[PDB]
Amino acid sequence: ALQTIINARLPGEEGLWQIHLQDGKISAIDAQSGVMPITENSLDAEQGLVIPPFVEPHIHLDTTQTAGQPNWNQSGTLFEGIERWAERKALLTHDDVKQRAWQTLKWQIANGIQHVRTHVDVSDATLTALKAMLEVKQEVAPWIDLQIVAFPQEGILSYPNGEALLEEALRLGADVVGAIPHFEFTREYGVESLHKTFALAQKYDRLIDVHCDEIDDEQSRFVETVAALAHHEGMGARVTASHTTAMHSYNGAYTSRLFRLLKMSGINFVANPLVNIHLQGRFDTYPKRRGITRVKEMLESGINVCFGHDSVFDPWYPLGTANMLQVLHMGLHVCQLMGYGQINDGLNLITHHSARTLNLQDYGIAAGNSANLIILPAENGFDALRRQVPVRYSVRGGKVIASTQPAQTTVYLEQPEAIDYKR
Amino acid sequence: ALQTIINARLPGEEGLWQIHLQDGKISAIDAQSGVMPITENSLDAEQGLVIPPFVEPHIHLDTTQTAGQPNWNQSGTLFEGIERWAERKALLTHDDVKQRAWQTLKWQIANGIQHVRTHVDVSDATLTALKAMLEVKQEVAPWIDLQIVAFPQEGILSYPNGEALLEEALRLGADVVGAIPHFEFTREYGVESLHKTFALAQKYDRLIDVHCDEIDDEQSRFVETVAALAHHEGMGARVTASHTTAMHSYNGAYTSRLFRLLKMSGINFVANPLVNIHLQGRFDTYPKRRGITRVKEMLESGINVCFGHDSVFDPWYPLGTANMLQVLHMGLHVCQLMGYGQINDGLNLITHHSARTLNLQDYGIAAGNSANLIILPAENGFDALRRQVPVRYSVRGGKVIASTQPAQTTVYLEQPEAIDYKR
Ligand SMILES: O=C1NC=C(F)[C@H](O)N1
Ligand SMILES: O=C1NC=C(F)[C@H](O)N1
Ligand SMILES: [Fe+3]
Ligand SMILES: [Fe+3]
Repeated sequence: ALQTIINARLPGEEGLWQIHLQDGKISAIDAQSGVMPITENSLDAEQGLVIPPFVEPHIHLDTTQTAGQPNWNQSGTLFEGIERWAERKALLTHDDVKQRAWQTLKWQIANGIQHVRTHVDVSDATLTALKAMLEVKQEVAPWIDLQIVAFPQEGILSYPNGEALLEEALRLGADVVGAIPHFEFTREYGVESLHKTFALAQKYDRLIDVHCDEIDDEQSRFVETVAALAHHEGMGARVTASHTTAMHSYNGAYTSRLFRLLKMSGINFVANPLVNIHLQGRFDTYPKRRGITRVKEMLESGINVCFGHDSVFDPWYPLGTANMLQVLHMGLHVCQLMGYGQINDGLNLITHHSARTLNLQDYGIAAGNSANLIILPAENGFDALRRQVPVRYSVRGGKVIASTQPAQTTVYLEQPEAIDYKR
Repeated sequence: ALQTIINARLPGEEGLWQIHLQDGKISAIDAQSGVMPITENSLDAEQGLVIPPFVEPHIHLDTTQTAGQPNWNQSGTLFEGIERWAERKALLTHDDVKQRAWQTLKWQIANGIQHVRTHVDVSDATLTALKAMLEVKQEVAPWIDLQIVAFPQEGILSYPNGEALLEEALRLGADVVGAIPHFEFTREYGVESLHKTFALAQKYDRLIDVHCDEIDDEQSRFVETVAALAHHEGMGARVTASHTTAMHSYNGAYTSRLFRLLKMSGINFVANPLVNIHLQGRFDTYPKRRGITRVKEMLESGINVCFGHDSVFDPWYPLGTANMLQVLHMGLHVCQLMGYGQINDGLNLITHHSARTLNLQDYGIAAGNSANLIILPAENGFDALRRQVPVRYSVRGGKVIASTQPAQTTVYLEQPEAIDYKR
């Protein structure tokens, strides 16, 4: 078994490092003063970057791989997406869900993702997808720690037996309680649905992840209730507000007032760049707003924010290979986090910040932690992002679970020349 | 020498095709009714997509690889970018320019780009970069047909001897006349600068490519003068309006009136997605506009529009590997061209439409044309875009000038499994 990772670069650190492994855990981390020789039982990072695993804080594995079935989302909006999904949800089968979820999970394993939070639509009396996903969770455990959010896609108060079905999903084992206040029939149902969500999370000791204000409506302010209830219950670390795209349209004075509460509450935020740039701004003609939440300001204020892929070939997104560096690339551009340091520090948005969002207790390159880490063939975060590098090796429990032999490009000039796009 | 390309898929066509090569040209194209066997002198496309070469209609090779030298563009705006570039322009040397231009050109060759239009700043009495680029043009000719735009970065009427320097650049051999009306001191200088640009293009029989209305100013309407002068002179095919980002902010009534003229004029449009999403919207707080020109509407109206990378690690853009599929990916998202057919047809924005913009006379997979083509390991445009595939082979004059051995990804589950991200 592997005993050491050598010649590793670490974000924010100078030089090279050696990571000693023992019994599936990291036993010690020591700085090197030069390049170490390879040897049996040593995985050579070759001066590449070593980081804890990529994380997918927000994806829909029950809907993945279904775009165009039975119809396509023509308008490219959240609302038509839900209608198209409703048509597909009526055709679900146990095996159908497991096969599609596993297809995307394999792409995630290949992409160095070892932690995934999937929402599963529980606005369905049969709970077909949830039952299938609970089995997938057990099956994929050796490679990915999968969290399941009981997501009441059609509302808690606005769907028949919505609250009972949400609770049934928790009794069956869902890890996180979801909600979607802006989709409820009225603002009052939206606020009430959040009180019910928090009560269920406290009753069952579960996390919370709300699809919150995913709409270009400057009056959609459910995020303040999510943060206030979390603060009141002293449970911010266990709470996440996904999307908050309406915040892109708020006036600045209200946003400033709100930010004090967001920071005090300690709740987490997920932005989904690939899907948000596609679904938001659809009701504008020109100019057209970007529609991503206030990521730059959250980072400046010390509010935990991270990025999710959200959808992979489904009603809300026709593309994707479940690649977090690609999600990061889109977010940095749309949010204008284009300074050198902002880009270089971008990896935090798909690693550490996402681990905090999932309330992970065993994450990071530190002594005592499980030996879960990935190696990128790049010098730092900036380089990895610019070149959209693959994951050279993914290690879990001290064993290699995925590897990518890099592509080899040659140009035939006066003589052949290898091209690696580096400077 | 290669005699045939077999098992090729072609955009918009059903089945497989064989492309016969003779004397460096395409002699004939014949449909296949099944998979053909490989043999010596036959390049097997392996049911991948064969298209004419990618094109880069807008890049700055004189500024490439200079980001942060001597200072960084902190605000991420066009205006500070020009100031930072001015500082770097004062430090230019002949060899400096040739080395950096060649570095990016090699990445382009590796990425299947055989046609490139580079702007070169001629607001410089020494014309240092232009002299260097004219040599690079000759040196890179076996691999890339490079067009040089004499670009008066600091204005024609607003810079000392600007008009004389612009004409001197044409007398030295620049292929295209540039302008930047929105950067001139006054609207009147902007309009007058365009009359001077057109007069020079007719005097020397050169093409025109104007950095046009690259500003979030709803009153920046220099595009109507570019189109009207082209229509008057009957030279639309030879004229290009780059950027036109102000069009993102125009009211709809004026835009509708304008579109009639744009179509009648026959001029070309270049949008630069990676740079536009970064530099535009910088004066908005929230909501923030996207700032790309009206690409979707141009396509619906039959107006020729295409995509450029614009900058590769320079004052206006800190990233890039000169990859056109990556430029296309950003443009489809920001412009909301996310329908299946829109994404699949996206390749036109980086191939045929760009060739028209460069007024190319020998481009396309057709009998009689030079055997210049590339092979993508994908089933169609949608697949190539979704998976961001590399260029498997680039063929020029019937010879392979670049090749990429694809990466190999494996996940170690109960048994090893190859992952190609396909469905
Ligand atoms: O409500 C939603 N359902 C599915 C999505 F992909 C989007 O995150 N929002
Ligand atoms: O005026 C400009 N100079 C350089 C750029 F990259 C941008 O295209 N605009
Ligand atoms: Fe979602
Ligand atoms: Fe430019």
